Amino acid sequence: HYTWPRVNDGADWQQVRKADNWQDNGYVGDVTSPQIRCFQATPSPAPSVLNTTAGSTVTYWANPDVYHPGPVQFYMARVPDGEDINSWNGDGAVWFKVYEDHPTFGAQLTWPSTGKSSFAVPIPPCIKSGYYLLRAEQIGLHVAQSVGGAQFYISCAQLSVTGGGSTEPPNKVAFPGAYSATDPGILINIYYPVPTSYQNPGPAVFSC
Ligand SMILES: *[C@@H]1O[C@H](CO)[C@@H](O)[C@H](O)[C@H]1NC(C)=O
Ligand SMILES: [Zn+2]
Repeated sequence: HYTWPRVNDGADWQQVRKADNWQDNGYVGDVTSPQIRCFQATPSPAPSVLNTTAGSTVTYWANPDVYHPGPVQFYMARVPDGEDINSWNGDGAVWFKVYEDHPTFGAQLTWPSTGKSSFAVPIPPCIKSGYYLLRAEQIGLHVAQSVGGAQFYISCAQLSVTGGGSTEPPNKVAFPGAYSATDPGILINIYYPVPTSYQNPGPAVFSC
């Protein structure tokens, strides 16, 4: 139970759209629901935007700290030049993955997110300049052996990216749409038998 309330030096929900779990630190359990995107049953803009440049790093904060076993992943979606980031919600297949972590294999799985509050998110240096939505995600798999058991902790930040390139991320996906309740990385028993491989749900990470 944790939220993803801030980016860089900003305050709670300042550049981050207020997630529906800002009070209860709850999670999203239905990969077909509207909340799977930005944890908002009804889209609502964040009061501010975070300025950053392509090639730099954005720090996404979890509160208190990620403690359920599972992967952390980040996605981005570009706002069209003719739209306003305060009212563009990222409908359709416009999201591309920019980061994902992998567990370490042994008698039991260890995750590189466990106990961390600060996460370094790399903004591809080649993507086109413009406003973007940055989706933070952590999937808790401690009771994911049954359909609908995985627990999604999400939020979306509003960014202004300058100095980019002209490379367009291929195979973009939608939320909902990118995940299936039976994906091997979502419906899984991480305890027995201990997995020796792990397939992160969603598309491949985009790299320049
Ligand atoms: C962020 O960039 C915008 C331009 O889109 C600018 O208006 C704003 O002042 C910048 N924020 C600051 C002061 O860092
Ligand atoms: Zn929890």
